[PDB]
Amino acid sequence: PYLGRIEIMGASRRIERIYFEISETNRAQWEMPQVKESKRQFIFDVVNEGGEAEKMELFVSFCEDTIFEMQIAAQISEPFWGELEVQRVKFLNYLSRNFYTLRFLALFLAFAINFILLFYKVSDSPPMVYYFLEESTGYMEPALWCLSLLHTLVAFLCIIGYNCLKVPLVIFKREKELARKLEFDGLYITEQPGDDDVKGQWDRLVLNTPSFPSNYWDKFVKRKVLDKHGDIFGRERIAELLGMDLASLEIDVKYQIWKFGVIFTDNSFLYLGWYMVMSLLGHYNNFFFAAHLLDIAMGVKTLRTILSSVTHNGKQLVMTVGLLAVVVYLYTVVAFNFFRKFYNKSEDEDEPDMKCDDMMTCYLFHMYVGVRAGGGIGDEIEDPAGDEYELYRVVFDITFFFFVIVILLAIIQGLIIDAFGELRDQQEQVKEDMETKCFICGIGSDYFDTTPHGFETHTLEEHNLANYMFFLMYLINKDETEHTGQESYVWKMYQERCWDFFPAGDCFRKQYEDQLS
Amino acid sequence: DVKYQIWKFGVIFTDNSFLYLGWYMVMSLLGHYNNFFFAAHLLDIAMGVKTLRTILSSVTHNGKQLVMTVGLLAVVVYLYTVVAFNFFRKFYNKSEDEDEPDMKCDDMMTCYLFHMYVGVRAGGGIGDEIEDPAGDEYELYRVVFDITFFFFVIVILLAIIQGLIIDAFGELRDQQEQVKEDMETKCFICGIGSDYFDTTPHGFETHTLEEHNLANYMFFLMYLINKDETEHTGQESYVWKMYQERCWDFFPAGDCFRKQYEDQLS
Ligand SMILES: Nc1ncnc2c1ncn2[C@@H]1O[C@@H]2COP(=O)(O)O[C@H]2[C@H]1O
Ligand SMILES: Nc1ncnc2c1ncn2[C@@H]1O[C@@H]2COP(=O)(O)O[C@H]2[C@H]1O
Ligand SMILES: [Zn+2]
Ligand SMILES: [Zn+2]
Repeated sequence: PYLGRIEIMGASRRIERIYFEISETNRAQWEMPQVKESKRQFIFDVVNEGGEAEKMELFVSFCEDTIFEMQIAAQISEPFWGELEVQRVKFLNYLSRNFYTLRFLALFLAFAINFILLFYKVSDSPPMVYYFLEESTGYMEPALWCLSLLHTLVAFLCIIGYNCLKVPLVIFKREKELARKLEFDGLYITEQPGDDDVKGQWDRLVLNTPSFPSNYWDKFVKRKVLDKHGDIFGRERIAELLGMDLASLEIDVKYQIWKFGVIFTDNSFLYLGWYMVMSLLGHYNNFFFAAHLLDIAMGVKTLRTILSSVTHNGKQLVMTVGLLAVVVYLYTVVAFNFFRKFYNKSEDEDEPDMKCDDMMTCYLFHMYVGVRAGGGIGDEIEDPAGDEYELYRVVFDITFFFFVIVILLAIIQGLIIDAFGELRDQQEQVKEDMETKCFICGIGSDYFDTTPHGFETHTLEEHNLANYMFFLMYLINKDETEHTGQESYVWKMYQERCWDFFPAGDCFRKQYEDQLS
Repeated sequence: DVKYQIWKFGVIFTDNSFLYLGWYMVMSLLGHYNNFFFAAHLLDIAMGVKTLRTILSSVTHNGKQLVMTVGLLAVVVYLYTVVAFNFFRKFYNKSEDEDEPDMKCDDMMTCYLFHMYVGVRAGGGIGDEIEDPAGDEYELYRVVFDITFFFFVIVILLAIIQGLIIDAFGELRDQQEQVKEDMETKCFICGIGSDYFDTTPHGFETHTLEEHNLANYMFFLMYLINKDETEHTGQESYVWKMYQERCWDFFPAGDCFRKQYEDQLS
């Protein structure tokens, strides 16, 4: 129940077993549904695009992110400057806790506003054209104003809740990759990334700051960088680069600018800002609130899955639209040269409306009308019967209908259907890989199924990835001195980021087969 | 036992098949009021015919996604309606007579109804059903409007529905094939693969017809149930008590007679 159990390859080059105590708060936070969702997404992503060389690195990074998320959740968990500060922290924690409820409230308010907008009417006469609500009850007119104000307020609170809930994870991440690239790869000491890496060029503003890591746990990254690289690349120059006084060892507007520049490049933060912008524009023109109905795609998981079929082959869809444009252009260049007389779109005999006397006009006519026509341009241009170019015209029309109407639209249909099939196959492959192999050691279930429920026992008690995450958290919370021998071994080996204590291809059973038998 | 009878009747009235038969009876009674109520019984072909059930399983497998994509269609058409009601109101005159206009987009509700009803059923979208935009200042905006409507609504979303149905067909076929393959390649009781039993000729067939027959296990359970407690032999009484405690460890998991006595059978 409270007892954790992990297996590592120890200093003796043998698989061992480590027992430790798991906190109930940590267990509850791990079983929390959003953490479970993050774990499922991580598993799916690594199984799709991951290799054994980087699998453990990605796993440890995911564990670190999860631990920081647990810290944030515990921080925001609910239990004249002083009263102002306590009220402010209470309010900010409330918004962080209720971010998702506020998002759903914004969606509901958008639906309510647009349902009210279904009652607008335009008239020349006042209630120049005026827009007004025509409904019997008379409550929709003030309800719309109240709901628009409430929706703007909810969007603002959603931005604040995001800033207080999900920005810290982004900052912690970016700080941790910057620290790792600086102290392992020497990205700025030796590599000096060019102007192409906009992230690397922007990250220069934080290296010399008083607190380069503020969300990242490793607060000794500057010391580590100094020790590792200064002795070879100039101790004084390294200290100048990192903005640390060497003499201070014996005895933040710039960082705020860096953090804000990082936040303003966040996709989710930018989406929430656009949501706020259209909420503000709704008070200028209420119909701008219709742009918030696009939030259903962002919100609903089923809608996201359905639209993933469209976006999976989005590049091929754009390419086939361009191919359609080119093919229709070729039909237009043939028409403008040989079939100009058939493009009269005027019933009146007095004034012609030739739609193919101009190349631009003929191309526009073709793209607009012949692609939306069921049988192609032959429905929309003059009948070719009783003419010298009749067979040429029927070949033209039939090839247009085949290549454009049938073949290219079939290509689009098949792209969408193949996207459906490919996504389904990806999900099935991830599920099969998880069912038939162990995440940590990669040993198949055929070996563990020698005993009844052997694979279940192995993946629930011996090599539980949740157990490994719990062990990492336990090491982090534990003090350095209190470490046992195995704990200190794995702690130092993790601080060096060597993922060889994770048992690769070996397990306790595969080691002591004879002695367990 | 009136209370038990009430409980049983409340259980029966929540049975799906019993409720379906009750509805069948209700429409049969309503047929004598209006004979055309007997047409509601033609829906019974879906309930009855296995082929029809299999065919409609393709529609119902992705039913949630079909409902969601219909809702997405409604939202997208609403967005096209909010654009039309603001910028293209003059093109929605559906009256041939010049004297009396029939503007279909002077009301937001009317324009949304027009869009959903007509532009989704039109082959090329709303551009077939509204006024031609040629010779107008908003001509390029109107052609972009019409072409995006035809692409996103007529092509993309109907393609999504088509693909949902086709993928349901494929997924159901794959499920049937996977079940058949699992039964062919593994034993139901012990889970040992056919590759091990195929050491001897027809070894897997012998194992699944004589050694670990699930029908045989069911027959043994029935035989124990019919047999009296006293008449049980030692093994019969052991398995009987262990079943009464509902411990399913007497079912051989991962082991068989051959895998046990390989040397002594050889
Ligand atoms: N190291 C692992 N830890 C947990 N689950 C694993 C591991 N390796 C494979 N799995 C499988 O992944 C499944 C995810 O959760 P389940 O409870 O379905 O059971 C799990 C196992 O079948
Ligand atoms: N324990 C089992 N009992 C019966 N059939 C099994 C068992 N395990 C696997 N099978 C397979 O399932 C098939 C169902 O009926 P068949 O006569 O086709 O042959 C059977 C075997 O191939
Ligand atoms: Zn394992
Ligand atoms: Zn068997």
